[PDB]
Amino acid sequence: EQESVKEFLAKAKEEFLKKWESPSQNTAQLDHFDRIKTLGTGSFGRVMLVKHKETGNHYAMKILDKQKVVKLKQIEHTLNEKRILQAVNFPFLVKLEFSFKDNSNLYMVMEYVPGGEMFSHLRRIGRFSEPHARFYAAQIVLTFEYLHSLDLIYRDLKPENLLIDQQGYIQVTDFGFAKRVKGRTWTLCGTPEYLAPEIILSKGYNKAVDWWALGVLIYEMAAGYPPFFADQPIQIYEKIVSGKVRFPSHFSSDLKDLLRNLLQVDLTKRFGNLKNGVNDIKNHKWFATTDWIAIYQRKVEAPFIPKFKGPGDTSNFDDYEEEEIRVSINEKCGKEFTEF
Repeated sequence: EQESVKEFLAKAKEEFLKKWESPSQNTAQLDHFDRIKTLGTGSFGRVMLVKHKETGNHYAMKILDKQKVVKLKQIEHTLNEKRILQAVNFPFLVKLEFSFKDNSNLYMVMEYVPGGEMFSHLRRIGRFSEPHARFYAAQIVLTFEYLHSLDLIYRDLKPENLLIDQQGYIQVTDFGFAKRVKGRTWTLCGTPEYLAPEIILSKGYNKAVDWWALGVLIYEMAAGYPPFFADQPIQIYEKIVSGKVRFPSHFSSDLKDLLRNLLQVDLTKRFGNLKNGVNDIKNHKWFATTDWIAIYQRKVEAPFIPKFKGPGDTSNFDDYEEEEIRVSINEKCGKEFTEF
């Protein structure tokens, strides 16, 4: 690697480790914000558009119910998510602006990206052209180069987690499964269509699972559907482990070749996990047109800019039942979340 890249990553790791070792805590409180709209909901939390009452700035506030986190055995994951997010700094990672907790919930207040999820845009457009898919893929390659150099595995790559910003660039959101790992880790987590074979087979796995997921993402962006799908998870998993994938005839030869090397079932042969690391991907002919520095510097004109009216526009998000943000009179699960 050019010494310029080595020195960049050395400084990135220094800055990450300082924040990792002394995390920020308790940097706002709930009544500093007005609630605007629910942007998404899950089994133990929700994301809400909020507005800071003094500055007027909009944010996306992720709210996690401590009791449901415990019940659903996500304590370590939630602590991972916040400790990682408060420590990272990269152009294609969403910025955590505040965090805090109260008697009932954990809160992560992030920059609000009004353009919405890539998944919605992909399903609306149908499929992305190879140049368009390549523009997004390059950002993920650089983001994983950064995260992996910090010993971080992301473990939830999929278009739903990739927000499209006001310049048409990606912001990765949702670090709920991200983890600092030296060597191997074992947790079953992810999304079925995106799981690498070694996760399905219950092995000790490493950052190679993120490169597998990049193959899935590039395939889904360029085809409009993922490479392994079926009605039931077990049928998806059978396809993943089989070592067979079929490509649409419209895929270029270079795209097919890259994908065979990312969707390589043998992790010891998978691009991104070889002696040359990320450079086997960056130097592949499918990326021959990519100016890696210009992507990092956000100098490339994007394939499209989402349509939105301003920083508070929610048109690119869908509609959910608006439920209370209840805070108990009594502290719940204090011990489990002391470090948050």
